[PDB]
Amino acid sequence: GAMDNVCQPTEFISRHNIEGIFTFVDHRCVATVGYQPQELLGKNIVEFCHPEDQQLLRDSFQQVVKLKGQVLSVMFRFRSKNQEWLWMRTSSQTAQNPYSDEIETIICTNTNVKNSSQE
Repeated sequence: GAMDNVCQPTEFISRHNIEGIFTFVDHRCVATVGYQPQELLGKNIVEFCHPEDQQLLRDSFQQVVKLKGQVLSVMFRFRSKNQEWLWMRTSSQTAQNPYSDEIETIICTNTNVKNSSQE
């Protein structure tokens, strides 16, 4: 997988509903998880998330939505376009507008990241 949308990732801001269905995905997502924003949009964020970790992912969304605004931080394995468990940290918090009723989740790549276009 060698796209040419952006330079390198770090974290991509993807909005979604409580379910995790991406109501928005920042174009960094292609450099981050290979999946273009549209390749994520309408998709359940956790569907990519490792099963055993989806419970934690959804949990976060359940907390941000419960506390309406309060940000959540959860690390999960995002099966990216490379078909690899991309460990990420989510910054889930009720989106701004008009997706206020949604949840702005900033998926940031973990592990070592300096001059690598992956993670």
